Amino acid sequence: SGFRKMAFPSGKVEGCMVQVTCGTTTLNGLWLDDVVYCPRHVICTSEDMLNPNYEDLLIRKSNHNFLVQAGNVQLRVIGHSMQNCVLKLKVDTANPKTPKYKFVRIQPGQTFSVLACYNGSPSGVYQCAMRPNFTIKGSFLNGSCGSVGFNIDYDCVSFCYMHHMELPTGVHAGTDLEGNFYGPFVDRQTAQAAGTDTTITVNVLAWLYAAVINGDRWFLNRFTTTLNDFNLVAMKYNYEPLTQDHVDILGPLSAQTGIAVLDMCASLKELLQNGMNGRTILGSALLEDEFTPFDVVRQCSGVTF
Amino acid sequence: SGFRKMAFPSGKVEGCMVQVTCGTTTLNGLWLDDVVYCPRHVINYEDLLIRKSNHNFLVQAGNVQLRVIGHSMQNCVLKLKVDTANPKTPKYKFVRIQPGQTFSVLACYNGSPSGVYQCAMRPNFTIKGSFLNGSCGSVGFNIDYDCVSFCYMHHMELPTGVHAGTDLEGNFYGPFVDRQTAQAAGTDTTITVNVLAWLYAAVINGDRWFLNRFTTTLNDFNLVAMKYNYEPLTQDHVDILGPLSAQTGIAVLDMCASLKELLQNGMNGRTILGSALLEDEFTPFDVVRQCSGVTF
Ligand SMILES: CNC(=O)CN1Cc2ccc(Cl)cc2[C@@]2(CCN(c3cncc4ccccc34)C2=O)C1
Ligand SMILES: CNC(=O)CN1Cc2ccc(Cl)cc2[C@@]2(CCN(c3cncc4ccccc34)C2=O)C1
Ligand SMILES: [Cl-]
Repeated sequence: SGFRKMAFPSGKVEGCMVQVTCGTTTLNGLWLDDVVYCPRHVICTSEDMLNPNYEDLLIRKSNHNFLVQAGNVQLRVIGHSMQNCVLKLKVDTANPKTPKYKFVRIQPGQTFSVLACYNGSPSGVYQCAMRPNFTIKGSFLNGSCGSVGFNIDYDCVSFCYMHHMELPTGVHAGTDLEGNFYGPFVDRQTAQAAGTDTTITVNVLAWLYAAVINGDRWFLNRFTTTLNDFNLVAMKYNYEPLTQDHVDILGPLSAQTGIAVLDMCASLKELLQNGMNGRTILGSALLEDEFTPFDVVRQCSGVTF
Repeated sequence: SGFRKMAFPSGKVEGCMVQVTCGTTTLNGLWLDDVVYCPRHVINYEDLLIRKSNHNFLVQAGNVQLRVIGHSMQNCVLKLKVDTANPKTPKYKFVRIQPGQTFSVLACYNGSPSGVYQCAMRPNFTIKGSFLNGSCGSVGFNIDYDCVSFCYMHHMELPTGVHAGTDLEGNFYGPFVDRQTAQAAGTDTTITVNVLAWLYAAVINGDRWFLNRFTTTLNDFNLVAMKYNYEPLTQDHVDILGPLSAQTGIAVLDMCASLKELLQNGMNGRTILGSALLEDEFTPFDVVRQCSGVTF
């Protein structure tokens, strides 16, 4: 019993964190095999950030301009290249602690664990989701750039995020491990803001099924809804449109609890209209959207209470 | 910016988790040096233990079987002497925590870690964790510099869905026993010093809507707090909140008057750090560490 925001064990990722220093800038890098991946803005000064020409800044660099530190040992850089917004530093030593890994690009609504680091040293681990506006509500301070987001499936670490910047509203933006940003953001100090955020409907529904699995049914009603009528109401509360794909993905949870997806949708409609009236669902006074249908199946029991 | 419930990096603890099987029971063990620590319920425990031999205990570390060469009991924990010392043993201490203090839990099943989360020892000595059958022997810990302080070992789930366990010396937190009997968690209270710390964290992150021009005496605050099932705030708590009071410029009794108004009038459609409830599972030190960048 119980339902907590759970992160993956971070050990396999801790063994990859290194410190990258280029001139006056110091941030984090991910050491996998003989390559260290880090944000390309490590070659930038604060002035350069306004309109940086990365290609022109990088051509002026040699290998020995980059200092890589793994624990107390200095790694020697023997090559360097740029791939989108990520800098790839070829080092002389392969990481003996390299896990089985993949680089995956996630979609909004997907969750992942973040290992927050400063000076190549991990300080904390937390779970979060890629928001519909492509930002993450993280906890990052100056020096956390290069911190990574990941999932662990069996013994394989799937790297999905590298931290690059903080937006004016306090949210965070970054890239996949191939250097492609999530969202319409640039690694430039431009007037850029996160788009209006929305609630991840499929995730809220999954968490309502998790509450039913843990023995909470007070929010259920005798009503059903069409998918179209649900979306007209949901849009009014800044909820993401629920697609047929989302309904298909919610199938196993509907079968396990015996509550059809469109009947759970009718409960959500009523929850939005009424609020909770002094009640909580899984110890929360708000509707939680950072647990996917796959997270609920992973954490919750196969037997409903 | 941002404020999340953050756990310590679990790597140093992952390298210690093993699977312990004794007959029909399979739970988790903590392998430190040549000893494996696990709940004694894996087996009148003195009479049950005398009937067991070393080879009855099956210990698995990854894909390798560890050979048990000795066994002893210390309170509610079983200590299995094994043939191999753990090469991944970190610098460690066994510490007993007090209610209100927080820690990270590495939840395991079959000696394999599956997740990490942060939680607090409730005033009623239970933890609101996320544990399924097979999670017994999962451990709670803090990291300070390079030393892992083990503070909790999971034993059981109570009828309300909350969890109970021991320190690493086998002494239970709370009035619980390790057996099938009628036991329930006592009435719980809110950890006031922790709620105050989290209000200071909201001010640090730019949220001041809840502040007012008022102050309160410590006694008047406690009379109000006692009515909302809040733990009494002591002078020690006020002293511990000193650094956060100095950093934000808001006196502890000034922040207490903001909490008093939130308790009597609610939030009124407003949230604090994305929460519609007053959060009590961040200590004053957790707030300072998350808003400073302390690494391990
Ligand atoms: C908040 N931004 C700034 O003050 C200036 N920043 C412009 C800027 C523009 C583009 C890019 Cl790709 C990087 C950056 C910086 C690099 C570091 N960084 C940060 C990252 N994470 C969390 C932070 C928390 C506090 C302060 C800075 C943080 C940035 O946003 C710097
Ligand atoms: C809920 N408990 C029971 O039904 C009976 N339980 C008696 C019992 C008596 C003494 C002791 Cl020291 C342990 C125990 C059990 C052993 C495992 N365990 C559990 C622990 N965590 C999470 C669980 C989730 C679901 C079911 C069991 C869980 C217990 O409390 C089992
Ligand atoms: Cl995805």
